[PDB]
Amino acid sequence: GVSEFLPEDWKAATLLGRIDFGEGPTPVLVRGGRVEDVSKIAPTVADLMNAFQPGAVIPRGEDKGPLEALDIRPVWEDPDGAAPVKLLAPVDLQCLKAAGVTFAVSTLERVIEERARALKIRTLLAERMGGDLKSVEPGSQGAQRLKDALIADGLWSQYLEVAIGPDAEIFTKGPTLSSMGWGDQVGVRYDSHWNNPEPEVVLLCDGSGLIRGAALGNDVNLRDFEGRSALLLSKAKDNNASCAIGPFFRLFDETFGLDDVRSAEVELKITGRDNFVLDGKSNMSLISRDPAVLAGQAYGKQHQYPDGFALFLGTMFAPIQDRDTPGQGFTHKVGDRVRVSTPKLGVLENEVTTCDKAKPWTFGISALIRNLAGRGLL
Amino acid sequence: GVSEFLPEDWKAATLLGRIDFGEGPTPVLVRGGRVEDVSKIAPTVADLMNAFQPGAVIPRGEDKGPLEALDIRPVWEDPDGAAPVKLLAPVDLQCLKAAGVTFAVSTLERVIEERARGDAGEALKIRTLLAERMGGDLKSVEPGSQGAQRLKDALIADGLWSQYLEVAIGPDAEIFTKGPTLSSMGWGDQVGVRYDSHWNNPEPEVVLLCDGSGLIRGAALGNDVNLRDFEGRSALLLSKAKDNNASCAIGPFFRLFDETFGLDDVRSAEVELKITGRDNFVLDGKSNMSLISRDPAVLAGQAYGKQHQYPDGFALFLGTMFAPIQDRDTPGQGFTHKVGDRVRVSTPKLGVLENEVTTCDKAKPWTFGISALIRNLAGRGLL
Ligand SMILES: O=P([O-])(O)O
Ligand SMILES: O=P([O-])(O)O
Ligand SMILES: O=P([O-])(O)O
Ligand SMILES: O=P([O-])(O)O
Ligand SMILES: [N+]
Ligand SMILES: [N+]
Ligand SMILES: [N+]
Repeated sequence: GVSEFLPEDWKAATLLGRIDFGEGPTPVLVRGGRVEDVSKIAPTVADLMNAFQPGAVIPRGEDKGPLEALDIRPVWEDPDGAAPVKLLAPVDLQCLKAAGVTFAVSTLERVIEERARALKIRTLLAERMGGDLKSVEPGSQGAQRLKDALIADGLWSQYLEVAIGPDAEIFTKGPTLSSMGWGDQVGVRYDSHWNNPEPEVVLLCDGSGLIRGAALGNDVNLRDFEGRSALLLSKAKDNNASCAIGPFFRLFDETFGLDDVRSAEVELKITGRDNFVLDGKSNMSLISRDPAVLAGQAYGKQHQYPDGFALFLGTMFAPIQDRDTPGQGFTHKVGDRVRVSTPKLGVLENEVTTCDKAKPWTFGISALIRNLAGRGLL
Repeated sequence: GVSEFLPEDWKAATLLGRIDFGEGPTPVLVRGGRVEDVSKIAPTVADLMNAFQPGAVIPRGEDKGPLEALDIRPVWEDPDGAAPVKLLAPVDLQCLKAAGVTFAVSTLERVIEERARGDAGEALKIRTLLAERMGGDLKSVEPGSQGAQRLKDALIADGLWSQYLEVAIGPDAEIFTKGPTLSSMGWGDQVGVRYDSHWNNPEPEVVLLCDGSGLIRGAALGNDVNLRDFEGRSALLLSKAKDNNASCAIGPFFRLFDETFGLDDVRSAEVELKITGRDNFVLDGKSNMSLISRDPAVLAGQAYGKQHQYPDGFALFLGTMFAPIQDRDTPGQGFTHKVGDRVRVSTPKLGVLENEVTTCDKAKPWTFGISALIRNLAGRGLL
């Protein structure tokens, strides 16, 4: 069932992704429900977005027929890759960037509720800032007053700095071409004991720093590493198969735009072999920094991205549901299936294993170059 | 002129890098003091390293003449790029990785900036407390050992523990992405400090070249341009403190390991830092790689393995050996960059990496990425 991970109105949508039809990764546009191989128009997704700015007509690629007729199978049904067609992550040459601590209200309230083990705390804090904590504006003067009041209470932390300060937390999620897509295995380090998915929306940005579309993401996260030291953030975020993006980027058009991202309800479901089930659901409406503002902090006068970039927008999901150890929260088991979904983008589903058991990352930039050159696409 | 930034024995060395002769980036070897265009052997440095294993002789490329005869000029003598030949960063497709707090002088200054919340005006008082309290304890254990665990417990009981000490002496080194692939500056380039940073510094380092099998192939010098006010405000701003336009420099070339040069030379390298400014500030200092807390091969083995691969290879900054605190403008306020600063990182076996500092917004933007490289190579018939 291919149709089950697509947006509800996907035949009216413009989807952009990558498919291996048997000869290597191929940029595809899905329009009118039909797949177009656009590799002769541009050999990569990054190249396509740079060749056709917003507002430009993208010509038609080679007809590959209806999308739901392609024999696409996920890894948990097709371990050996018997399928004649493989769906890939919809990024290729883009840098993989991620924002974190973008939902500042829940960060603040979790700090307060940890201190309370609350009314008096929220009262004095809101009066120093000059308004309700639910209205905190990161990087504002009210946020500076809140910062100082929190330093005075002994509640300040480096996480609150990126929650309400002028600079958002933005980091490199993984190397270019290393992302997993729909139906792939994702990896948690074998030496991580406390880890979780992070259900997110991922923006697609072109080499001019313009937002072009959005996909779902799983920012696989190793809590025990980051908890020992924030300087292990990279090691908690960037390992073999630790990034999943997909199934397609949905491009902005008459049917879909950034305002639909701004109000998207993102759902998470984790299903284990042990019959564990976890559900979580969170609205992008509560994000404390606008997606365009986050993109503008990643890209501007002081950082460019000539091949474009993808940007995870962060999450307010908290992995506090106990699984097997009371008090310590969630952690993955091998074989967990993780679904991240939202109606306008479809469903990103992956299966969890450890980083050493997932297939190694072998198809890098040089591998792509040789593949594209051998096909005459350059 | 050109020999001033090369190894003292450079005509006997094997140097690997990238030059634009006027048609685009070209992998080159410098052997016998002569430049070889090896683009017909492999179109990129990353491909060259994946095609020839360590110890295998790389065949001769196309002779381009003596290196010192090429009209190579740095940006402070050629601001508009009139020179017909340009030396580039010696990396192309490699990921740019960096290790942190591998030298005790850096570890102490990280804890100081953390306690100051990135405020340079607080550093003097905090340094006065912490240098005395923690002096001589960091290098008393091997990182990741049982001894290091007992030291951690002592420091926690002292009220001296920090998330930076966790990566200084714990089992997991701090390794992060310094910048995107193809974004590095090289010798003679401008490097960029963010214009909204007011507490920043160069970070001289030795940079390993590793291939797609994780093997260490050679070494270059590096400058990990760093923003203390950003990282001090929050370690979650590490990436913003490290990764901005033109914030990474590697060069002048990678010296490949052979009979004249090996990892043991990397392990004992004396590195010199010189900073000069338009205000006639001068800083000059030296330190030795033997002070590193984790062996370079151990750092490379933490970066690459069963849980992270790098099919195009990677460069690895080994960690800064300097943390400048010399007062520039105000007594007790320490150092920060000004536009026009010249930073020279040098060691006898590798030469000199020299850059001119400006702000990120004034440096030329990063425009030549992966697609540009692919198009350039394809158009030259090199694929
Ligand atoms: O290219 P857009 O119109 O989908 O953003
Ligand atoms: O807000 P900025 O300085 O990250 O653009
Ligand atoms: O922790 P640092 O040394 O990478 O700033
Ligand atoms: O990791 P660094 O900041 O010492 O280069
Ligand atoms: N588009
Ligand atoms: N920024
Ligand atoms: N460091």
